Amino acid sequence: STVEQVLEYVKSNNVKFMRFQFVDILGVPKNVAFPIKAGEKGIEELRDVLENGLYFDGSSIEGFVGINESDMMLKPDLSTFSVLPWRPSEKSVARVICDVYTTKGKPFEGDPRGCLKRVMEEFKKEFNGEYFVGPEPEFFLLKKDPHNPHKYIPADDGGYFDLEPMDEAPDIRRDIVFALENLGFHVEASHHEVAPGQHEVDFKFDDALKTADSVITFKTTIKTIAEQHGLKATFMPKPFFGMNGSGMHCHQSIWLNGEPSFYDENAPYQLSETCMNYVAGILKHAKAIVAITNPTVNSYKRLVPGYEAPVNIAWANSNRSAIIRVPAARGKGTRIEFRAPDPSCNPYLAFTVMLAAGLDGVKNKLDAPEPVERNIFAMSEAEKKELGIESVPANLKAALDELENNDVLKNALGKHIFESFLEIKNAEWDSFRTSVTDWETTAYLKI
Amino acid sequence: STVEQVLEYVKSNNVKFMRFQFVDILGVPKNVAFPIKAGEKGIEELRDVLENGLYFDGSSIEGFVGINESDMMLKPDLSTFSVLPWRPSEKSVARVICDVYTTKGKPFEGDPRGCLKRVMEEFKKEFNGEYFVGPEPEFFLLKKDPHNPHKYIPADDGGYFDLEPMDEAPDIRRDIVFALENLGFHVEASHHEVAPGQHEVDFKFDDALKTADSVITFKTTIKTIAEQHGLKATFMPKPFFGMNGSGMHCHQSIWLNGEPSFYDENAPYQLSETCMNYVAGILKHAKAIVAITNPTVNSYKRLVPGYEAPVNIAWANSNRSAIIRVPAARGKGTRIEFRAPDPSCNPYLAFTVMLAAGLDGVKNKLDAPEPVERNIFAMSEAEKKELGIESVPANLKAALDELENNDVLKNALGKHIFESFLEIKNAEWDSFRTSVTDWETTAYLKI
Amino acid sequence: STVEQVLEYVKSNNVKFMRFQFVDILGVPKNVAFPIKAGEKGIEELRDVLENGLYFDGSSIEGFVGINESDMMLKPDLSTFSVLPWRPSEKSVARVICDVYTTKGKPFEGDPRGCLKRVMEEFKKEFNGEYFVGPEPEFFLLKKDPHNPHKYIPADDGGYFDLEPMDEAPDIRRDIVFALENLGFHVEASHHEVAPGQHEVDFKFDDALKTADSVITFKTTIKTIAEQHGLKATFMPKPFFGMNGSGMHCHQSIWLNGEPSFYDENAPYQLSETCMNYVAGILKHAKAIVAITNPTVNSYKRLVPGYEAPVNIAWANSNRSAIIRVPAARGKGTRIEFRAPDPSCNPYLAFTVMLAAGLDGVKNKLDAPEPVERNIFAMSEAEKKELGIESVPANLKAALDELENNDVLKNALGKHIFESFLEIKNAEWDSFRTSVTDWETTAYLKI
Ligand SMILES: O=C(O)CCC(=O)C(=O)O
Ligand SMILES: O=C(O)CCC(=O)C(=O)O
Ligand SMILES: O=C(O)CCC(=O)C(=O)O
Ligand SMILES: [Mg+2]
Ligand SMILES: [Mg+2]
Repeated sequence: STVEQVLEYVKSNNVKFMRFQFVDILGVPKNVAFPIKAGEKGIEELRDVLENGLYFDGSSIEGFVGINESDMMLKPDLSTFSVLPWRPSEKSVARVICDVYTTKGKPFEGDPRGCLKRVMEEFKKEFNGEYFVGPEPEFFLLKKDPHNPHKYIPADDGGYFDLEPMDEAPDIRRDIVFALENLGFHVEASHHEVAPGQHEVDFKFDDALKTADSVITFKTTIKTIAEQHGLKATFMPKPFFGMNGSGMHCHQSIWLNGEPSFYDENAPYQLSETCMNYVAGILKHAKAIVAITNPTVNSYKRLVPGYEAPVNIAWANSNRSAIIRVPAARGKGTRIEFRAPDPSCNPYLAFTVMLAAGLDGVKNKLDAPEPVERNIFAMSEAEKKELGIESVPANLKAALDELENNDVLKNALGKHIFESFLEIKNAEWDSFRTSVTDWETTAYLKI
Repeated sequence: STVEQVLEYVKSNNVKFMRFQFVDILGVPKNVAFPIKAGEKGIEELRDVLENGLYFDGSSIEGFVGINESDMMLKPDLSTFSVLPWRPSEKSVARVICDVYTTKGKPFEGDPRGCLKRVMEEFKKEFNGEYFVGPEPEFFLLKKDPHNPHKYIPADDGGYFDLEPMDEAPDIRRDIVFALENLGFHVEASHHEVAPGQHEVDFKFDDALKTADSVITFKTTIKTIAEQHGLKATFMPKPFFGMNGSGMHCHQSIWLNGEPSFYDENAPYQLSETCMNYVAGILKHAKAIVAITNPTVNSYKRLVPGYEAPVNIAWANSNRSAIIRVPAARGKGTRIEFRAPDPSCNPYLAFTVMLAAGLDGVKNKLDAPEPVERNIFAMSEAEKKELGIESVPANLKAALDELENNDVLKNALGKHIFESFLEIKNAEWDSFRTSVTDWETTAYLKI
Repeated sequence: STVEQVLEYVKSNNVKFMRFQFVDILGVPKNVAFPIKAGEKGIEELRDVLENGLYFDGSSIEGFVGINESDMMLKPDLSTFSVLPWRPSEKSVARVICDVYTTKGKPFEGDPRGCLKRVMEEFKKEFNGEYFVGPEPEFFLLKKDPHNPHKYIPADDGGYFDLEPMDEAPDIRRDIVFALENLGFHVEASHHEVAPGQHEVDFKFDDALKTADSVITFKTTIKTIAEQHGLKATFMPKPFFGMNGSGMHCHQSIWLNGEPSFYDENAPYQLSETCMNYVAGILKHAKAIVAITNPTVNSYKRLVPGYEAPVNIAWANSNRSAIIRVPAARGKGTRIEFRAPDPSCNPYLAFTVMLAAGLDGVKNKLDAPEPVERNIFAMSEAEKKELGIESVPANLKAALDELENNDVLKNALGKHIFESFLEIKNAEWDSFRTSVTDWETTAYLKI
C-alpha cells in the first residue's frame, strides 16, 4: 500500500523484475517488465518509477488511443503488489496493477480499471456503500487429440466432484491453489465440474476493484500452471457442444454504512426492499448487461435461448434455472447470484454494468417481479409468455443493439468505452457472419 | 579504464581469454581471441598486447584494405572492457573493443568506430557539446516451421505487452536482461512487441560512442542467448509480410556546455531554437540518411512509401506517423525520435550521419517546418503534396543515389567509407535486381 | 471470311461447339462456348449469333468496365475462323476471335484488338501502307522437381539446336507444329533453344492483326499440347536465374503502295530513308515501349541493364547486342528486329505502340543514329555515355513512369487502355515491392 513497504520487500526478498500490469478494453492483461538494479541507486530508481509511473504506446493497445495521440502513462496502485509464484524464487519477479493515465496526468477515460473506480467512488460518495462481488470462474483443462494433434480435447472423462483416478486434475488444482494463496487469494474450495475436463476454483468475495484484480490474476495463474503440467487451460464459454460450458456466476451484495443492507430479519424470504430494488434493476437492463458480461460469439452457444441455460429473465430462491438465484445463506452472507456471465468478459466492465443497473433500481425504487420457484426449463413458451418471463438475446449482435439503445450502461462505461466496445464487437460479429463454418460445409456440401 | 585496472580484474577473476573486437563497414562484429597465460609472465604478455595492440589481415575484412596493403593493427579502448556472460564463469572470457589503425600507427580512415570518434571530437572542439543517443532495437525470436524444417516462423502468437503463456519469451528476455546488466548496460524496460514473436529490450541513453558500442554487444547478446533456448533471433527489418517490422527508433539530443540545449521553458512546445535547427537539418538530408540507417534491400519493405511507415519527411509532437516524433518528456529528457532506422544499420555510421545532418542545420540556422499534429497516413497524396510532405526513397538504389549526391554525409563518413559503402551496396542491389524471386515465380509461371 | 463460308464448313465437318474468343487488357485470352444445334434450326440459330454476336459480363474481365455499366457484346471476325485440333475430331470445336463492342453497337474503346484495328486503318488511310510483323516467341517446357514436387524445373539439359536424346522435346514440338498447321499457321522452323528445356517455334510474318491473332492462339497451342505430354509450358520472361530468358523478337516492316518501302538498292546498307526514319522513332520512344512490350516485374530480370541483354538503345546490322538488329536478307525481306519484347506482352498493344512510335519517326522524318557494329556488352559505361547509347529502364515502375509521360503511345492506346494499364501495373508493382522475397530472407535472416 505504501511506497516504503514495496521498496523494503524488494530489498530483503531479492526482487529483480517489476511488471507494470493493466488490461485492454476486452479484459486481456498487458504488462512491461522493469529491471531493478542492486543497491540504493536501484531502489531510488524504482521509487521514481513507482511514484511517477512510466510511458507506453497506447495505439498498440486495443480500444485505447489513435496513432496521432499515442503517448500514455501507467500510475501503479501500490495496494495491489504481489509476487508471481510461477516465476523463479531467487531473483524473483513481482507485479503492480496500474491505472492508465493521459500525458497530462489525468485518468484515461477509456481505462476499464478507472471506469470501475469511478462508479465505486460515486457510489461511496452518494450512498456510503461498498459493492462486494464473489465470482465462480470455471475453466477447461485440455490435451492434444491423439487421433489428430491439431485439435484439442478434455483432459479427463470426469464428472461433478469426481475422485481420482477418474478426476485426473488433483495435482493441477493443488498447484493452482498454492499459487493463488501466494498471490494473496483466500481460496474457498476446488473441485471437478459437470463436463469432462472442466474444473472450478472458488475464492472469497471482496470489493469490486479487488475482485476484478483477482479475476485477471486468476485467469493467468490457471493458464500458466496448466502449461507447466503439459496441458492447456481455456476460459472459452463453450469449447465443446453437448457438454456444460464455462460459467462465472457473480454472487453480489451492497453494504450501506457497514451493514448488510440486503438482509431484513422481519421480511419475506428475509430479503430487504433494497435487495428487491437492486434485483429489479438487473432484470430491467438484463438484455443490455449480457453484451458486456457475454462479449463473445461463442457465449451465445452456452447462454442459448430455448435451451437449458440461465437465459430466462427472472429471479428465484435456490433455483438454478432462472438468471438470478438467491442463495439460502442469510445475515451477512445475504446475496444474489447473477448466473448469466462467463469468464470471457472483462471483470472491470462486468462489475460496472451490474452495479449501474442495480443502483438504477435502488435510486428509482423499482418493483421486482415474484420469484419463479418452479423449474423454468419445463415450462412451455406460451406459459412463459403469459407470466412475462422474457429471454436474453440469442446472439452477440442482438445484445450489442440492446447495449447501444441502453442509456444507463452508456453513462457508466463512458463515451470512450461504450463506442469502442461496440465498434470492436461489430467487426468481430461481421467476421463471424461472413466466414464459412464447418457446420455449413457438413450440412450443404452434399447439395 | 587504465591498463592496471584491467590486469587487476583479469588476475583475481581468473579471466583466461581476451577478445579484440571491432566492426566491418556493414557493422558486422569481428574479433580474435588471445589466451592469457598464468603468473606474471602471462600478465606482462597481455599488458604488451593491450598497449601496442595486435596485427590482423585487413583484406579479409569487408570495406577495409586491398591484398597488396593488408597489414593492419587494433588499438584497444580499455574502458570498453567487459566479461562475456554467455561464456563460462570458470576461466571466464573477456572483450575489449578496439580502434583499427594503419601499420604506421595512425587511425584507419575506413574504420567506422574512428569515424564516429572523429566527428564527436570535432563537435566537442567547436561547440563544447556531447551527442547523446538512446535506441530501441527490436528483434524477432524464431523457431523451425513444423510443416517444413527448412523455413523459420515466429516463436509465439503474442501481441504488444502480452502476458504468459500467450507471450512465450519471459524466460528468454529474463536471461537477456541479466546478460546485458553484467556487460555494464543500464536496462530500462523489456516486453513483447506488436508482431508475433517480436520483442523489444530498451536501455539507457549515453554518448554516441558508448551507445554504438552497446548496440553491437546487444545484437550479439540477443542472438547467442536465443541459441541457448533452442531459438534463432533475427534483426531483419521485415522478416514476414503482413506484420510489423523491426525498428530502431533513435532518441537523440545535444548538450552544449553541460546544459540541455534542446529545452527552452519560455518557447513554443518548450523546444529551443537549437532543437528546431537540428530537426531542420535531419529533414533536409532525410533522403540521404536512410541509405546508411536503412542499408538493406529488405529495409524498404518495412520503410515502404505509400504505406503505414515512418516515411513522411516531417516532425510532430507525440505522433508516430511522422519520421520524427518529439516525446512529451521535458527538461533534461527533451529529445527528438528519428523513427526511420532499423537494427540492420551500422550504429557507428548511423550516429555519424545523424549528427552531421543535424549539426548542418545548427551551423546554418535552418528553419524547420510546422509540426504535422494530424495523422499523415489518413492524408491523400494530393493533400500531402500541397503541404510539402516529401517521402523517403522507395528502394535501396534510390537511397544510394541520394547519398552519392549528398556532400554533407560524404565529408562526415570520409572518402574511404563513402565510396566503399556505395560500391558494396550497389553490388548487393545488382544481385537483388538480377535474381528471380519467389513472388515472380508465383505470379508469372502460369503465363 | 463471310457468314456463308463459316456455316458451310460447320455443316460438313460436324462442328458442335463455337468458342467466341477475345483478350483482356493484359493479353490473357477469354472465351464462351456456344453449342450448335442439329438441322436447319441450329444453322439459323448459329447464323443469328454470328451476325449479331452475344452478350457477356464486362466487369469480370480485366481492364474493361465497372459493375454499374457491365453489359457488353462480342462481334465475331469471320476471317479468324479455325478448328481447335487439341479438342476432339468427332463433334469438333471451332473458334472465332471477336471484337468487343458496347451495348449501343459501337466498338469498345478499351478493347486491345480494336485498338490495333484502329491504328492499322488510320495508317492505311493516311499512307496506303500495310504493317507486317513476324515474331519469335520462345517458351520453356517444365517437369516437377523429383526432390520436391511443389517446384518446377526444365524438361531437359539440352542446348541450342541439340539432337535427341539430349533434346527430349522432338515429339512435343512435332505435335505443336501439326496443331498450328491445322489452325492455318505457316510454320517456318522449330528447334531447341540455348537454355535447358527452352524451345522456339517460328512462323511466317503477316499483317499486325493476323499476326496478333496468331500469337494468342500460339500461346494456347503450346500450353495445351504440353499438358497432353505430362509437361507444363511457360512463357515467363525469365523462369530461372543463370540461363537465357524467353524472348519474342519482332521482325517488322511497312509496305507503302504494295512495295517494300524499307529497301533501297542505291543506298547505304541497302536501307531506305523510310527505314531509318522508322528506326529513329522506335529508339526515341524505346524507354516507353518497353512498358507495354515488357509488362511483368520478371521481364526486367531478362531485360536487365548493366548485363548481357537487348537493353542498349541503338541499331546495328547482324549484331544481337543492340536493341534493334537489321537482318542481312534484302529485297522484299528487308526488315528490322526489335529484340526487347518477351512473350508476356499483349500482342495487340505491342504492335500498336511499335507502329505508333515508328510512324512518329516517318511523319516527322527523324534522323537515326549511326549503327554500332561493335559488341556493346564489351564496352564500358563511360565509353557508352560518350557515344550516347542510353539503356532501357531497370524495372517495371521505371518503365510505367516513362509510358505515363509519353504522349505518342497515350494517343495510340487511348485514354481507356493507357490509364487502366498503368493502374493495373502499379498495383502489380506495389504488390512486388511490399512482399518479402526469398532472396531477402536468404541474405538478411542471419543479421
Ligand atoms: O484437488 C483439489 O481440488 C485440491 C488439491 C488436492 O486436494 C490434492 O492435492 O489432492
Ligand atoms: O518478461 C520480461 O520482459 C523480463 C523477464 C521477466 O519479467 C520474468 O522473468 O518474468
Ligand atoms: O522437333 C521438331 O523441331 C519438329 C518435329 C520433328 O522434327 C520430329 O518429329 O522429329
Ligand atoms: Mg596475431
Ligand atoms: Mg519503461
